[PDB]
Amino acid sequence: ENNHKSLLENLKRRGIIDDDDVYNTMLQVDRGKYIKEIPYIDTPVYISHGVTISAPHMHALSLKRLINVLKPGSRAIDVGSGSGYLTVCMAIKMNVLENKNSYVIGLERVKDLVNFSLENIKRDKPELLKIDNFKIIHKNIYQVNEEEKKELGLFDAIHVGASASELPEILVDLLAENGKLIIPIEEDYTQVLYEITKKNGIIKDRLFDVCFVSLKKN
Ligand SMILES: Nc1ncnc2c1ncn2[C@@H]1O[C@H](CSCC[C@H](N)C(=O)O)[C@@H](O)[C@H]1O
Repeated sequence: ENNHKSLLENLKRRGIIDDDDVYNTMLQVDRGKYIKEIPYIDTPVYISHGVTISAPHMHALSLKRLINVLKPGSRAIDVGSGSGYLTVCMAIKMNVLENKNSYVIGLERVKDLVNFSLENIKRDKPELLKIDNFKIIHKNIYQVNEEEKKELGLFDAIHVGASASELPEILVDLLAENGKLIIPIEEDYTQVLYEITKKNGIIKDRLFDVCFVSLKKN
């Protein structure tokens, strides 16, 4: 009897979702269109290539932290887009379909996962792969040179869905004034979810311990 909406209601009861905009966004994006196996259980679910689609509570929590910077008219990047679940959540919240100034990009290092996410989006919201301001790119974030770096511009919201040995400086440079970056960083014996903000040129905010797949440098 498991369904997407009842999943979201379970997260609310558990206080994982405490925001109407987090709820309404996720409600618009059915998890079962993004993973086939046990799509509504609150746990990560294996895809391929050593990677999982994150637990719904991890999507919910990250989306919560970014909720106010995911604004129509703004620019967001999902680093490690994976299943594309969270990337579509960003497209929805920012209304890339109606708002031409909204921009959402997913970067994914693994090509099979690029193709996996693009297939998910075709079946869910095929309108997203007809537009100029939504894309899923096959790319490692650590292989972004000066040229593409300049070309990407600045982002009001940066989500990184994989844990980094340390805070990659590119992500700091990709960040717009007042933008938020959500990222797990290995800090001694844990992965620590950080919220990083820019208020002239960075305030680091240690959130709590998390478990993410690794942000691979090659
Ligand atoms: N250096 C890197 N650059 C871009 N993507 C990376 C990366 N290192 C790991 N990844 C990707 O990061 C993803 C993290 S797991 C997937 C998380 C995703 N938001 C989801 O819920 O589906 C994996 O798909 C992995 O392939």
